[PDB]
Amino acid sequence: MEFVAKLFKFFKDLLGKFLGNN
Repeated sequence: MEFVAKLFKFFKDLLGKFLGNN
């Protein structure tokens, strides 16, 4: 299944902003 491939990846963009986008 490829349901999280986009879901889990979407949230990663929200966290990445705090995790470090440099």
